[PDB]
Amino acid sequence: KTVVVTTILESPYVMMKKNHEMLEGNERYEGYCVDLAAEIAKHCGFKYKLTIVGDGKYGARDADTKIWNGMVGELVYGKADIAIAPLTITLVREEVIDFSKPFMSLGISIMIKKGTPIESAEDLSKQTEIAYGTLDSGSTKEFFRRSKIAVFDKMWTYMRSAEPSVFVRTTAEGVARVRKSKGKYAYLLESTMNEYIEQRKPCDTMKVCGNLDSKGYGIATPKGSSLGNAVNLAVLKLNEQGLLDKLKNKWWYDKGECGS
Amino acid sequence: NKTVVVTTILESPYVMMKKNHEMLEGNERYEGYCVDLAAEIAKHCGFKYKLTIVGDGKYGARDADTKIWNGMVGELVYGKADIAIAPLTITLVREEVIDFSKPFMSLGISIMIKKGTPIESAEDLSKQTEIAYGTLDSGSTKEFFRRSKIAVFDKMWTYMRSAEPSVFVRTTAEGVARVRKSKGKYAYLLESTMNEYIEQRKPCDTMKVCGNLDSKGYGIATPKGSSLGNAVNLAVLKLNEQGLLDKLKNKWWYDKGECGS
Ligand SMILES: O=c1[nH]c2cc(C(F)(F)F)c(N3CCOCC3)cc2n(CP(=O)(O)O)c1=O
Ligand SMILES: O=c1[nH]c2cc(C(F)(F)F)c(N3CCOCC3)cc2n(CP(=O)(O)O)c1=O
Repeated sequence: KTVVVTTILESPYVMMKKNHEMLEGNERYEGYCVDLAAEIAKHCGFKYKLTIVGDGKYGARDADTKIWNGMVGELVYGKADIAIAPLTITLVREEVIDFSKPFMSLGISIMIKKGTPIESAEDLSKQTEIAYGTLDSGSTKEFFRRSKIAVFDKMWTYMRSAEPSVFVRTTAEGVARVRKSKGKYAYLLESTMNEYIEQRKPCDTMKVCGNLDSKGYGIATPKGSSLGNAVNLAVLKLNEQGLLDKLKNKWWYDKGECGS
Repeated sequence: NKTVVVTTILESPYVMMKKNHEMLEGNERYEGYCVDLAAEIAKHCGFKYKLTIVGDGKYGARDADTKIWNGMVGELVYGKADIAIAPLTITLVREEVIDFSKPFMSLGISIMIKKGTPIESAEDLSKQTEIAYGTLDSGSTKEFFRRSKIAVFDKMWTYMRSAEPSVFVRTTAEGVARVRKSKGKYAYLLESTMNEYIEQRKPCDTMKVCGNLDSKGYGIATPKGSSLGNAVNLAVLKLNEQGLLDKLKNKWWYDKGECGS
């Protein structure tokens, strides 16, 4: 009767403790979602084992083989009982697994060098002295390609033809580009990482407050699982108890390195 | 079993009477964000529906004396409605008795200031007293501060609970009026969605401070075991992913706003 939790290494959601080599079981891991799992299990009454998903992916269906990979696949195919991770609640995923209400709300956001006079996607869209881009693949790029909102379609039209390319191979390449470009590159990215990067040395980037869309991370369970319902009630309870915000403060801001 | 009874609530700009409503019948008497949302949900789920305004004008809570649900939640629980399509907050006590979709709008407690004022953050307010600040004298925003064990909010609560003259107001309109008339010495704490709305209202003298203090959601609600719950949830996700919910926010807040940029 031990519940198999699948999760994914993504700081500060799930991290290896520095001393993980000298620990066993669930004690090897720490982070926002490690704490969330313990609170969920307490409030629902279950024992559990943490596992890192074998392929390191969140979960998508291969168009050509119909096969889910990532944590979604592990749920669909019987390898784990629950996923506790910053796993985006999406239609195609909700067609095959069950999601709790979100424990975190987030969206696409703008990163600038600390000190840059920009304040919105609208600002970016109607000028050209500041370049801006996204990851060369994934949901943020797809959001701009797929979108029918003029401001963002304008940004996409600028991005898809910019020379030299305004796209980067990794989030880290993106952040570095903001840092070296003396205010002439802005990076578009998931908002929790923007905030996380804003709070650590070298303390030279800012998240622009307003987000460009609204998305959530939720706890995932296979369709018809007896757990989905209680787990969902737990997520709502923890939010209202302030626990979800406490953990965000714990893992993002309490050891912040930049004062503000 | 071939007309779906939608319960909702008169709350601007979610549901409103059209100017000429008396010359109209049925669902055409109404307009607004949730009226449009109801039309999209129905089209995507393939049902016909009738808008009805909740008899008691309430969202949903248990009576202190009888423990019986009032508001739209009650109309779902006790069989009077098939679906609630309204800015109904997703909460633990409500989700125990009815089902919610994933949120179609995300929001939180926010700060309102007079347009032109050196304040932003909850943290700033907690560190000073020149600028008084308060909430509605009842409801979820007040309960958030009273309940919070987070230091900055507990500081703000300890300030508000004893501040004299009272920083609490009897109505949303009284709070707004107090911001407008206090020359920057009064900030109001209220739901982010209404703050944004008030910002788009004449005489255009209030501003929403950007970052929120907590995170909630509004969802579509159905009675437990409804056949609709699953389809409605996927319809909500599709509408978010297609950009449709954001277009509706823009329509009823900024297009029909009185202050634009
Ligand atoms: O479920 C999903 N959850 C995700 C959660 C996050 C994070 F922010 F780390 F919490 C991220 N980060 C985006 C920025 O660089 C670091 C990784 C990607 C996610 N992806 C793939 P995407 O949606 O293509 O980005 C998913 O699929
Ligand atoms: O489900 C709920 N949805 C709510 C939606 C709204 C609005 F923003 F108008 F859409 C408001 N407004 C708060 C600001 O002044 C006007 C009314 C209250 C709501 N309440 C009561 P609360 O949570 O105690 O505030 C609920 O219970």
